[PDB]
Amino acid sequence: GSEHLVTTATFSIGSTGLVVYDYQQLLIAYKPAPGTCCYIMKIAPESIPSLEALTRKVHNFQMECSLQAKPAVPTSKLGQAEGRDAGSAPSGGDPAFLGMAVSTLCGEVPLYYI
Amino acid sequence: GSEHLVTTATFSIGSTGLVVYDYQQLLIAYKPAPGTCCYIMKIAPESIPSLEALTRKVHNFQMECSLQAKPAVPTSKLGQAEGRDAGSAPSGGDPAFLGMAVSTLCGEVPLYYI
Amino acid sequence: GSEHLVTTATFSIGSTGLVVYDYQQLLIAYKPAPGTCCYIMKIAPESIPSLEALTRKVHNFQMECSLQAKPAVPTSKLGQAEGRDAGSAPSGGDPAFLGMAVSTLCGEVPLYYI
Repeated sequence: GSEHLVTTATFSIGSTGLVVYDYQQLLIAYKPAPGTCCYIMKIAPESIPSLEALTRKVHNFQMECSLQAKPAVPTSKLGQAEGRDAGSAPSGGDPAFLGMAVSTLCGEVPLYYI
Repeated sequence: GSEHLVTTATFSIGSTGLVVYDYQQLLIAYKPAPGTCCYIMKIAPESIPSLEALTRKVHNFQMECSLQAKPAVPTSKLGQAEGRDAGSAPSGGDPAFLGMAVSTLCGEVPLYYI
Repeated sequence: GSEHLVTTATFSIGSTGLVVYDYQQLLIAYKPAPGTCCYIMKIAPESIPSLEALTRKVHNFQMECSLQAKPAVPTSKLGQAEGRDAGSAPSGGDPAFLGMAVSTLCGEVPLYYI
């Protein structure tokens, strides 16, 4: 499926990976290899964190198809109910289906907030 | 000359070349070196073939300023009338002058369907 | 601060740097390293100088956080009043605050006409 939301600009980070910034819905696309795990985050219109800031947090590398303890799902000695689909995604309302662009780069993959 | 059609997003393929996807007119820009032969194709809104799919067909490399036997012009033991300008381009109606963006990347070069 | 102007396409030059062409206000984003000096120029709608042209003049490298004798400020044996903020920027009207996108890539850095 698809929708009518492809108004965003594509950018690159440093000299390795690349991420696109949504100048409207406030979304970003970040992923290691092509056709792999993806991640979406929110941005501020008062100060859009261009690649300059992105590369800063990206350098720390707290995902790599692993997802550090950033979200509510640390993935290490946790109760039954976890995050991702029960913590960082309140039903379909989750910011996972609010942009076609991100669906292209990420490849309609299950991305989680970072 | 130019027109009023620059609504598209630019993307990259793998870690070598890059191609832009037109989220409207359904067009794509693909080329080897800067200022060289170009190629335009159509895309589906139901499932836009992001770089993921592009790199797949691009990996096969069936052009390289040569154009394989993909189109109606195999370029090898064929009748008089050929393609390109007499097979893969029905007059000006050809999808060669329906986007300014592609005209920039391709460099207003005679691109043929792949 | 920010505004409502993010309608532009991002492109890359050669195989090192990258620049975004503003298909409207006629502006381009050029800079060496991420989060460093930036440069903005005007383009023509009749013949948008794609990366092909950019790389041409860019190859000469007449800036590098130095700015050659291109503008009115050669930076070498010149009168009191110089350019940049007194030659290549007529008050706030200067083409430095006419695009949010450029402000992102450049990082709200002081750019000078090249």
